[PDB]
Amino acid sequence: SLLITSITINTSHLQGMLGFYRIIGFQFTASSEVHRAVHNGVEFSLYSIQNPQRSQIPSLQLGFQITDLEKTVQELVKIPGAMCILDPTDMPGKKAIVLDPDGHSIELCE
Amino acid sequence: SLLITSITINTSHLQGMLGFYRIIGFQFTASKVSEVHRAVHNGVEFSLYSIQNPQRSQIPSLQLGFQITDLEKTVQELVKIPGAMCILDPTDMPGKKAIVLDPDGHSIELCEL
Repeated sequence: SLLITSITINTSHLQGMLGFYRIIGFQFTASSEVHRAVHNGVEFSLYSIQNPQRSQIPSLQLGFQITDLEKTVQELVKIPGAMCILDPTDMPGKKAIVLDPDGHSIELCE
Repeated sequence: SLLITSITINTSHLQGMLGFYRIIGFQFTASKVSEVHRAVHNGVEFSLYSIQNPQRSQIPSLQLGFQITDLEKTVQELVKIPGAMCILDPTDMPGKKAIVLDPDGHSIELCEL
């Protein structure tokens, strides 16, 4: 009786976020300037908005399970605005935390 | 090779957000030992963390979308949660649809099929 059907993020860094989430594994289709990827029945969309002129650290955190954690992290830090906060570490499950261009803490697991 | 495994929202309205997302359909378990509540639905873990009032409240960048049963009845219950308000009333579309605001100010889209 419940389905999560869409996650939407309004971003002033569309190109950086597109680059970021392509590396994670999303395949976006272009149609605000809007790009939509659909993965496992969930629609992940990115909307272009203007610089809010008071930049806040976001309340949203996301978690993904991926293959090639170390190789993915290497590619993600090549995206402008993105930085690794927790390096790939063996945990109880290899884990890394990386920041997207909007400042979301993205947790990655292999 | 890709799974979305968790959505986490850090909120200063924990009680209102818990009330809101229970009505949507999430079953939250509090931790045994931030104040944190976690629900897990279809392989995705939806967590709510209690944080303090940021003192400069921003309209959030996140919008969520859900498919539910009893759209009109759900919306009726959601506007009974403090801070929540309906911005688009239940409307027949190409698929009955409504948009409601959560206590944090996220625009939540709701559909019935």
